[PDB]
Amino acid sequence: ALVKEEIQAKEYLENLNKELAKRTNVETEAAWAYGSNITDENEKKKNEISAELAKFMKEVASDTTKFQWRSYQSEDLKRQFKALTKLGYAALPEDDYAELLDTLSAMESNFAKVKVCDYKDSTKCDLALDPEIEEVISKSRDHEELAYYWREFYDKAGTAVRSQFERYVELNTKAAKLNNFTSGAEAWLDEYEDDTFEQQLEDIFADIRPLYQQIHGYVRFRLRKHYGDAVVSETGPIPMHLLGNMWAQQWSEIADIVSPFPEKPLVDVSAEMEKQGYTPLKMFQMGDDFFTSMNLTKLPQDFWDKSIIEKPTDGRDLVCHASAWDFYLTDDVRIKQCTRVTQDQLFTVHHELGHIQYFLQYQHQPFVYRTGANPGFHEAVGDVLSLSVSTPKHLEKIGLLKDYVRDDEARINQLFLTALDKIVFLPFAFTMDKYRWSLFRGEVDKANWNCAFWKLRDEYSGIEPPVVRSEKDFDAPAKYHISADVEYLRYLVSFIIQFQFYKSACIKAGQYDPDNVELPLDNCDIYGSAAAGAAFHNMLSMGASKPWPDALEAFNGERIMSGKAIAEYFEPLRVWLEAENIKNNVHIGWTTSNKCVS
Ligand SMILES: *[C@@H]1O[C@H](CO)[C@@H](O[C@@H]2O[C@H](CO)[C@@H](O[C@@H]3O[C@H](CO[C@H]4O[C@H](CO)[C@@H](O)[C@H](O)[C@@H]4O)[C@@H](O)[C@H](O[C@H]4O[C@H](CO[C@@H]5O[C@H](CO)[C@@H](O)[C@H](O)[C@@H]5O)[C@@H](O)[C@H](O)[C@@H]4O)[C@@H]3O)[C@H](O)[C@H]2NC(C)=O)[C@H](O)[C@H]1NC(C)=O
Ligand SMILES: NCCCC[C@H](N[C@@H](CCc1ccccc1)C(=O)O)C(=O)N[C@H](Cc1c[nH]c2ccccc12)C(=O)O
Ligand SMILES: *[C@@H]1O[C@H](CO)[C@@H](O)[C@H](O)[C@H]1NC(C)=O
Ligand SMILES: *[C@@H]1O[C@H](CO)[C@@H](O)[C@H](O)[C@H]1NC(C)=O
Ligand SMILES: [Zn+2]
Repeated sequence: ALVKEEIQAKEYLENLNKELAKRTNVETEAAWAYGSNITDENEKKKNEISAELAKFMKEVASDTTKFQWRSYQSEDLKRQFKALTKLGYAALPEDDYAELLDTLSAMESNFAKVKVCDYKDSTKCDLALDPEIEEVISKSRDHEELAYYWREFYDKAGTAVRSQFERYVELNTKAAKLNNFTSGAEAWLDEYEDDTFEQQLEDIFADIRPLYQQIHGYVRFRLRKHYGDAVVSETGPIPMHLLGNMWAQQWSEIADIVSPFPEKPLVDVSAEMEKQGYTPLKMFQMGDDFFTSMNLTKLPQDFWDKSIIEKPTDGRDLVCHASAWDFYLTDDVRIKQCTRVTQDQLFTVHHELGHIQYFLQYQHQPFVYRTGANPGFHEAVGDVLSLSVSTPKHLEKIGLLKDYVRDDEARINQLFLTALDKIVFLPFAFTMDKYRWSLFRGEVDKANWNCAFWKLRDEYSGIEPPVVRSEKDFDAPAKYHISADVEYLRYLVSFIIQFQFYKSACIKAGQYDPDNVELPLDNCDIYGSAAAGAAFHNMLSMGASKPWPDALEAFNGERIMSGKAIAEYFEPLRVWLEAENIKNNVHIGWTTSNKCVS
């Protein structure tokens, strides 16, 4: 009978979940050791343990066919069994899996080991992305210096890894088809449990796109006044090396030269952080404080004992790209961040601690449910708090922002500053996966792979390389997530839903009322709010036990991903900017880039 089997299945799942958590702990430890300390020995260990876990997953997927799980009464049991059937890369033959693992570590270690020569000292060749190159890209206003570092980095992080990336695409595709997905695109999209997810995002993006075009146009206009028309054209895509970020994904680093009102305050607390003696430890302690103030979970002792919150001073290679780690026991959670004392980094700390909080909130769940409601949910958590810490309201409380008058002009400055991160990012994030999906789906011939990347960056973001590129270059893997095989759509989802979360948290905190001029959404601080924290607890504790619309519903009663909230936040900016662009006869839109030779 199926009655007796469903009882046995429940016992089978309880044991297997515990076994999976314990086996994944071992894998995670090896992966942590490698990311903290890149050596051939640690690479070998990381990959061999992963191969062992993959072999066990195969046996598990095989064992699920012994249970008539699709016939069960319990939605919960069926959801767990379905999670176990999804093998991903572990579906590959033993040898193919080992090759993929070797290919993935080759790309990630290449990225992490990139060193360039000083622009002004051809003998000093130990400059790493974090912190040396990123410091220049964010600070220098010498367009030739910027172009030098752009070219050096993309050549070493991107082009060097073309052949490995090609084999990765091949094996990612083979794995997807062994799971009976059309391609790795569909394998990734499966995480959102919604067959209309792509269309939904297209629809949301199309609504926000006009505002992006206005921001793009205004930024280009302001850059022309700074660099001259020899460097920046009125009608062409913006040369990307001028945007304060290696990938032009966020433009907040050039706010000082593109801010709407330069005679009025622009929030940049990095200087005051240094003046007050801020350390990486203090930054993480302050993040911890924010979470506990909302009646959420305090960081466990293991976190403080085991985390790496400063770049090691020895000679060693490591992955500095900030990350948060769940070890699948109790309270063993960690961050590895090469923390610097800057405003941007203070947000990064809060982002990473958002992941940590999610880990702690769902650690009581069965193993298969110990992940986000969807990948976008995991990315949104910390950003919701960062939206609060970024407000003049909060920064004044912690004494990082002094003598600030919040008039109409200062408000536009702050809204614009926020948009340089939040709106600008949306087409960037969409293109990262639009590009990879098109390769996964076999829609682009190998001979056209590089210009296919730059074509998307042009079409969606209106940016282009500083120098002419061709199919002799391969620039995509110059972005961490592309070398590290990390799905990117999670961030596009996050940047939309984080405003749904923020708006609701602010309403719950009594910090936002659309009919009260004293409580605007863009100055909401949810610090100390138990009510906002309660909504987070309700949602985060669920993990992946229910489809994501149920997790959203637990937060604010809503079930639909919507661009209403983000548009509501930036509405005052939209009104001002549209008028300002008309006032200054600002050209909107761009001609097709000439910077990738087919
Ligand atoms: C991705 O899609 C793939 C299809 O494109 C799919 O591959 C198929 O998986 C099937 C397993 O679900 C498998 O079906 C079996 O076929 C056996 C004979 O296959 C031969 O001929 C094929 C030609 O079509 C060849 O391709 C093969 O190489 C073989 O030479 C059958 O022997 C087998 O049967 C047994 O199992 C069924 C179980 O079904 C249930 O059983 C319960 C009992 O507990 C019943 O209550 C229930 O009603 C139901 O019947 C028994 O019924 C039966 O008595 C036998 O014991 C089975 O039909 C198929 O071969 C395989 N390939 C192809 C090409 O079809 C992958 O599994 C998919 N991958 C993922 C990850 O989902
Ligand atoms: N200087 C900013 C660093 C932000 C670190 C983060 N890192 C990722 C790590 C992803 C990962 C996956 C698998 C194995 C190891 C690591 C994260 O924690 O989400 C990330 O990739 N972040 C951003 C995208 C981003 C979303 N929200 C943010 C809030 C602030 C800043 C950036 C972001 C990026 O594209 O760089
Ligand atoms: C880094 O790893 C090597 C071996 O791969 C090990 O001998 C060494 O102790 C590690 N270094 C540090 C600083 O932990
Ligand atoms: C703190 O959270 C607990 C449960 O996590 C809850 O019972 C308690 O009411 C919360 N405190 C406040 C002040 O709401
Ligand atoms: Zn993240």
